[PDB]
Amino acid sequence: DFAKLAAAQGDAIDSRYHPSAAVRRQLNKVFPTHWSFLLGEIALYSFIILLLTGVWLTLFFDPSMAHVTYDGVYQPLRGVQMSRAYETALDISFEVRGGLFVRQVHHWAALMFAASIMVHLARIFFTGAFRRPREANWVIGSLLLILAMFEGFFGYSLPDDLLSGTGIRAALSGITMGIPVIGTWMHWALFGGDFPGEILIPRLYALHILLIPGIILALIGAHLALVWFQKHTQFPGPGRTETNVVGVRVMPVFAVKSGAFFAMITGVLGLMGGLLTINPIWNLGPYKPSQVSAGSQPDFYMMWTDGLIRLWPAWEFYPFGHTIPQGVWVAVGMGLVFALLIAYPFIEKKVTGDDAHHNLLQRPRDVPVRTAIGSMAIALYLLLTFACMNDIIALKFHISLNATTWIGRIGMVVLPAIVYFVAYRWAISLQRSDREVLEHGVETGIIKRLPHGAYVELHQPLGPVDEHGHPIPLEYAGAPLPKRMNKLGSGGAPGTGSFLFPDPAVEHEALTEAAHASEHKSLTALKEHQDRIHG
Amino acid sequence: DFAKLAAAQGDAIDSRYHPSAAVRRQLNKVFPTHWSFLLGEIALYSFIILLLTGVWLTLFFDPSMAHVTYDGVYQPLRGVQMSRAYETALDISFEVRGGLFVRQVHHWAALMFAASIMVHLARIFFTGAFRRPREANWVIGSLLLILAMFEGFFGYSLPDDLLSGTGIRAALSGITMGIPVIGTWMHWALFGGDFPGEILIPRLYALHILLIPGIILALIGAHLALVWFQKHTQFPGPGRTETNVVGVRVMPVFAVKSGAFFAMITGVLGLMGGLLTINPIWNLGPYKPSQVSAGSQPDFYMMWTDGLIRLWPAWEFYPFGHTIPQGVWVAVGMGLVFALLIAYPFIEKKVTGDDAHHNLLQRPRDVPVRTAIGSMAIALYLLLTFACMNDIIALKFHISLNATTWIGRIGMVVLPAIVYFVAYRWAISLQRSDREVLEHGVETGIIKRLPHGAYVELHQPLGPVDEHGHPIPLEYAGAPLPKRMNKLGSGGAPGTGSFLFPDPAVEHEALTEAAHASEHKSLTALKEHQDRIHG
Ligand SMILES: CC(C)=CCC/C(C)=C/CC/C(C)=C/CC/C(C)=C/CC/C(C)=C/CC/C(C)=C/CC/C(C)=C/CC/C(C)=C/CC/C(C)=C/CC1=C(C)C(=O)c2ccccc2C1=O
Ligand SMILES: CCCCCCCCCCCCCCCC(=O)O[C@H](COC(=O)CCCCCCC[C@@H](C)CCCCCCCCC)COP(=O)(O)O[C@H]1[C@H](O)[C@H](O)[C@H](O)[C@@H](O)[C@@H]1O
Ligand code: HEM
Ligand code: HEM
Ligand SMILES: CCc1nc2ccc(Cl)cn2c1C(=O)NCc1ccc(N2CCC(c3ccc(OC(F)(F)F)cc3)CC2)cc1
Ligand SMILES: CCc1nc2ccc(Cl)cn2c1C(=O)NCc1ccc(N2CCC(c3ccc(OC(F)(F)F)cc3)CC2)cc1
Repeated sequence: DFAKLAAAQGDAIDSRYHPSAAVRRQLNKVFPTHWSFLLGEIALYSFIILLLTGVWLTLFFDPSMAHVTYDGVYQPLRGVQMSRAYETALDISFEVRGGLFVRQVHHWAALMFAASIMVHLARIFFTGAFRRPREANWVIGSLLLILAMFEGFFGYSLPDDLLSGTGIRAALSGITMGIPVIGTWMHWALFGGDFPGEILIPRLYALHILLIPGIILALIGAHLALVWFQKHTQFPGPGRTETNVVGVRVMPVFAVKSGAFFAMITGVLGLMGGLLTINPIWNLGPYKPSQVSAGSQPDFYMMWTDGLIRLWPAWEFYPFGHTIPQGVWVAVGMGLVFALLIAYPFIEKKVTGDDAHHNLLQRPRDVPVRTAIGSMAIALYLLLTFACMNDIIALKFHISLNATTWIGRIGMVVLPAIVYFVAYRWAISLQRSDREVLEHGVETGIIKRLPHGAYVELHQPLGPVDEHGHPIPLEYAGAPLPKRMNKLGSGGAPGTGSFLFPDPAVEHEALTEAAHASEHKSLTALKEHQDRIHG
Repeated sequence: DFAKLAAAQGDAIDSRYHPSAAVRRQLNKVFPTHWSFLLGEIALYSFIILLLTGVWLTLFFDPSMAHVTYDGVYQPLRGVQMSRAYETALDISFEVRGGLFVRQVHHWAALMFAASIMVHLARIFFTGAFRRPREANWVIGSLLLILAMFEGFFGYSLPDDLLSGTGIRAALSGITMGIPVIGTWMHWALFGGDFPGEILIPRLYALHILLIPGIILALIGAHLALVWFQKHTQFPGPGRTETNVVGVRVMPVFAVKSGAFFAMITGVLGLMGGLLTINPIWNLGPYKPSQVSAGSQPDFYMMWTDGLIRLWPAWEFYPFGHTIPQGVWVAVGMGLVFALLIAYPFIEKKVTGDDAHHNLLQRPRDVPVRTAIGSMAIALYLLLTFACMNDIIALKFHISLNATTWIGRIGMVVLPAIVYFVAYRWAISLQRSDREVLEHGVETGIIKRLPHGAYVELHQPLGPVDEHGHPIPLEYAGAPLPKRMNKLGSGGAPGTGSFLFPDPAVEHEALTEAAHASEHKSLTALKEHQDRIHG
């Protein structure tokens, strides 16, 4: 008797505890159903996978630089001195069943975590979800993104590897040593000595499995709590206002689709972990200060750092008996970058002056200046990222390495300007397309007028029609407009039988007029709610 | 202008957010001011300290069994092969400023965590705090205690050491490989091979810095959430009923005193970490399977297990080609212990039949059977714990080791019975003391009656007095009774000047009158609240 058991357990829970009010309150919470709002979920989902994979990896990884001979299965590295960390990474790849798969999906999940964070940040930036109600969210999210990047760096740096080892040498050692006042001191504190210090990998392990994931989890808890209680923002629409959330309640619909999206994201990550090779460390011998590779890139989320190193023209300064290495520059760069990312909503509200409680999102086209700024930032990020890959780009695409370096050098100043101009004009053009469709209506096939040979596109008004042919123009309300009759109720009733065979005409009828009635009732209900809001 | 700044920040928070209702509700929550209710806080506080210390130790500890010669500062262990984990523990003790202090306070905080969990469990059990609402909090609390014991085990087992190494060898290896069906399989999965397997310490590190701490943190969060939202239970008293909480609000008083208690507990822990030496691993040579010492004990929270093994009469069984080693027994016994701990409240409500929603605690004396059971359990635990020390007890207190073993063996059945009988009769005698105080009143000095030589105690009634001398007997109400005229308004007006010099008689008179009136106002408020509640 499962129904009776469920009732009894509910009564026990509500008799010991009293969550009925609270449980109902969240089960009834409405979440907007825009696809873009799922972007952030991806990151969360990816994050979860990382945790689930990370713990597994912790059961088989020994962080240390204790030199050891492999003496393991992988023949091409036998008797070769390697840190215990590299030996255990090799053991996970080869010695433990599924270990290659587990660490592969872990690294793919790290990459997806980074990429989905970037996509979510772009979404919220261009849609203006960071305004008055939710700057703090932005801020923590920015911090969150930063942490992710660094943890990723500490992730592929954990298995002491030639690629990851040279990445540590460049970034941590060189840049930290370059910092003027305390740079050498910070370097000696982080490594407990010079670069090959014997307490680096254990410290990175502690930072990467315990500290940074814990901080990220706390910040994600804060993020999701704010989004939950600062109820999600929404795009402008028919019944959508600054004082309501139009969508689907949590329990019936939103929870099911969120869980299904987590399942499908996990499936994508598993398929990648199987079919795609990520960080094949065995090909990468154990780290040695002398051995090198030509590629020598970090994961894509630090490629912008590496490209900024490459493109910055070797500018150093030499004070009284002191050196300020060019590496210093990148540190300042990151500062500014982060200092501008974390603080952006406050600069936006200081310049624009928008200090109002904004709950309705803004289409990126409706904010040409911010859309242009974000496109410029994305262009600079892409330029830096590809500059980090200028070695490989030159190798595969035959372009001289100096030519690629100088293309990046001139680009980091020119390409942002061109992209800003183009994005500004593009946003204004999208606005004008919206205005044109409002004032004329959707476009269709051409007809030749009866008496003469006039050719007219035979538009479709979206609103009331004037006494004559042309309609009354509608007022833009910040919502997307249909540029294709395709997406209206035109030519959209295929036979509902099957792909191969039909269903009886009575069944097809029943179904099609039922769907027509349902969608008309949806439209009518939204319109009636809209009118009831004001009227 | 700190007032203006605070007002502006509050307005900004309440404009971006709307927590005024929630903030007020959590600021007004009432928590009873009984000392025993702070006991659990100790554990939480100590837990926090562990985290704060644990992180510090993760920046300096290298888990591994990579054999290395010390070649460090500690001369007595130089050129001796040992694990990198032991080398880094020694470096923390000697090579890191304050590292010895930090790890000593970490171990002392682990011991205080265990002891305070154990005392808090004693409080909850004897007071019936687990009885209906809060039965789950007992289960989740009992699972915190088990996790804490295992966490401490993996902690002092973490720095590969002679004492901790032999502890691992005994418990984790022998008991695990003694289990009939899967003992060897579990042993090989845990160690990745035979006992000294090269993956043990890194896996224990993963379990001890992240996994088990994470589970404990989540369970503690659930525990505190339940206590917070299942309003904390209270002892019976004047204005206290099943349907209220009498005490102090959170912010002005409870929060300040809780913070001060956290400060005082961390001060005690720091004082212990400095003045008291805990786990001098440098004296404990690096673990070698052929080496062992006489002591060979685990931390107190696990000693009972060892004690059990010492006192269990070497009973084995030999099925067809197989053997169940006597070690198995302790595991089974351990199971039983936890099996009887996690599932106690349900056994209590099955035997007594008492499933009512109890928000008022009950004094241990008021429940003689449960008090006797708890005393019996504590007696068995103490017997086992001291049996685990029978080596040291025999050494210092000259008793033949065989005599101590057999004393423990006979005791683990006799002493619980004697303690049960004594505690039952003691609880009933305490009840009778309370009943006679109610019937007759408090006791005082003796007087010889005027006409004859009668000597009378000169009692002092607590309630209405009958027409003649003797008072109407009061009915027990589940609250402590005053057994000393000490603790009433008797002989309690010392000089308020100072310890050395007086204050002017006017100031003393004003102060004492004000305190006297304040006590009347408090008692009167409680009395009117009582009368309004009942009538
Ligand atoms: C700092 C900086 C960016 C300097 C300049 C370097 C740079 C990016 C130069 C451009 C590279 C190109 C496009 C070379 C083709 C020749 C060329 C320049 C033609 C004129 C360009 C032009 C405007 C043409 C008009 C039409 C048009 C837009 C054509 C673009 C053609 C292309 C390549 C489109 C796709 C863009 C693309 C995927 C570029 C490569 C990006 C990267 C980093 C790929 C990395 C990558 C590599 C390197 C692998 O080897 C590989 C092997 C197996 C599986 C996967 C991969 C993989 O993903
Ligand atoms: C998203 C990325 C978009 C690109 C952004 C940046 C746009 C700004 C472009 C700036 C162009 C600057 C070109 C100058 C560069 C420079 O200064 O270097 C020269 C080499 O000139 C060249 O090649 C001309 C190259 C010009 C091509 C730029 C074309 C634009 C492409 C990249 C756009 C496609 C983007 C597609 C992106 C895909 C989508 C992204 C998501 C000489 O080098 P070198 O080789 O050493 O020659 C030695 C002598 O020196 C020496 O004397 C002589 O003696 C010899 O020894 C000789 O060897
Ligand atoms: C939270 C975001 C996280 C990110 C972005 C991240 C990223 C990464 C990446 C990219 C690697 C490289 C793996 C390889 O190349 O083989 C790695 C390694 C590793 N990660 Fe993380 N990780 C995260 C969380 C965690 C957590 C929570 C744990 C532990 C519970 C963990 C444990 C490990 C371990 C042990 C390794 C080394 C094992 C190996 O390389 O095979 N990670 N991490
Ligand atoms: C949650 C309850 C915890 C308990 C009961 C506990 C207990 C212990 C104990 C008794 C030791 C022995 C240390 C010694 O004798 O020198 C230890 C070692 C250690 N603990 Fe924990 N611990 C806890 C949590 C943590 C946490 C949260 C971390 C990290 C954030 C941590 C990190 C460490 C490290 C790295 C060591 C080895 C360092 C050394 O011994 O030199 N512990 N633990
Ligand atoms: C260098 C580029 C690169 N080339 C290669 C080649 C091959 C491979 Cl495989 C990888 N790469 C990479 C690479 O991956 N780079 C990632 C990276 C870069 C810098 C930092 N930095 C943290 C802060 C430090 C800092 C700054 C300010 C401080 O002051 C404060 F904050 F106030 F305390 C303190 C510390 C500088 C180093 C991290 C990761
Ligand atoms: C042995 C005594 C001792 N002598 C010395 C001498 C010197 C020193 Cl320094 C310390 N000692 C100690 C010592 O500290 N003992 C602590 C101890 C005891 C047992 C276990 N066991 C948990 C369950 C495992 C188990 C069993 C069944 C399971 O089945 C399930 F639950 F269903 F999955 C799962 C796990 C076996 C090990 C741990 C620590």
